[PDB]
Amino acid sequence: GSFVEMVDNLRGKSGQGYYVEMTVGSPPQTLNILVDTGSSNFAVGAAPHPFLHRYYQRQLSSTYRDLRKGVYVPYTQGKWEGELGTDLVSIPHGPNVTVRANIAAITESDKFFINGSNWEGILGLAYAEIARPDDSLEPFFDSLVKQTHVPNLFSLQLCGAGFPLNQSEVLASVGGSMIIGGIDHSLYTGSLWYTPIRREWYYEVIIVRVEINGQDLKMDCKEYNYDKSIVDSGTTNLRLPKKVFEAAVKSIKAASSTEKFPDGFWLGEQLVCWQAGTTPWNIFPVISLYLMGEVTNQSFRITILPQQYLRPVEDVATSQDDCYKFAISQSSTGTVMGAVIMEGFYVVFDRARKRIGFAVSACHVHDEFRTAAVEGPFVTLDMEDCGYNIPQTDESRSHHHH
Ligand SMILES: CN1C(=O)[C@]2(CC(C)(C)Cc3ccc(-c4cncnc4)cc32)N=C1N
Ligand code: NI
Repeated sequence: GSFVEMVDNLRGKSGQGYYVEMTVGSPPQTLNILVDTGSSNFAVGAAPHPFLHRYYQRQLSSTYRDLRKGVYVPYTQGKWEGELGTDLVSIPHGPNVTVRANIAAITESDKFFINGSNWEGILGLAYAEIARPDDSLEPFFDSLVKQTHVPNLFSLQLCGAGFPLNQSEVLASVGGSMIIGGIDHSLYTGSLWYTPIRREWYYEVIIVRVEINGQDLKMDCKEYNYDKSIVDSGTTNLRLPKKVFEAAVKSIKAASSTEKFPDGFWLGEQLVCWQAGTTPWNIFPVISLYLMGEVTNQSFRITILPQQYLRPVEDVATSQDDCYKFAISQSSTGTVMGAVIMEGFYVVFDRARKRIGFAVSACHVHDEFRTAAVEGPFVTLDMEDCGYNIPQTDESRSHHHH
């Protein structure tokens, strides 16, 4: 349970994703690649772009092979598109292996790259079912496991930022670890608790209960997972279904009522500040998500602090103060346990055993009174089915799966 070479191999800027160094081609071309458990394509910038100072140059690689097939990926925010191919890929601060993987060479995009994020591509770590153009395009991790002796598991320790912040001109730097093929015991303390992967597409899980400062939200538990709940390193926020979001905001507002913030703050569109070092952490409640256990009728809870859901943003004009963005937001596509959740925990994506593990992170931000926690078991007599069944569209139904 030691993977020293892979420790601290993640970097990034607060709110702009965590990236790992990868190489593509022969000889190896280094790129910084966003670690994304909410998508399934390995897609890299492969043409000039205003926000890229470098890109994958297919012509420089002796081992590049064109698949003679394009790929077009629209999404809520924007789109990326390009040409499919294969090449040799390695992770310099990962396993000592080289694999031939599918690579989508991005030739055109809109609102994909982020000015100053310092990453040039995305490593989709989710399953084939959500790959583009379709599930026949083998994802990177599938190729890694098939071609090498790497165990079918990876783990993420995402370490967030905190005041005092170093710089007033740039965003806060973040760090973390992606351990490929194993669990590094130095990255967590206490017990490691597992929740089943409900279905292998996203890393989908089931939330059975939600508490805000130990107060149950008392909703039909299907509401917590409407229309899914997923663990996504490629989302910054904790994102909650509309009804759940509204209930949570009401509870957090009530707990923090000594302070009256503008509506903009609760919408994530405005910062609130306190004089350096005086942030009243204790007026903001803890949030507990109970996840279905491996055993029927069991659950465990992960508990996060305001140090996780209030994101530090240093303002140029207000550099004397500690300022924060509310990082819980409304979803219409289910619960997303993003960086806000993941920064509290060491998270084990145990694909081999179709389960996700959580343990208290050795790097999580906390104070002397409260800590992020992972606690269980909680037993429920005749526990209900909290899973939602997404209505089946005709187009989805028409798909053949040979
Ligand atoms: C929710 N989600 C996305 O919208 C997506 C979809 C994708 C098509 C891969 C394009 C993309 C680009 C940047 C970020 C990003 C991530 N973190 C910070 N800033 C931007 C996230 C994503 N991947 C995920 N998981
Ligand atoms: Ni058929």
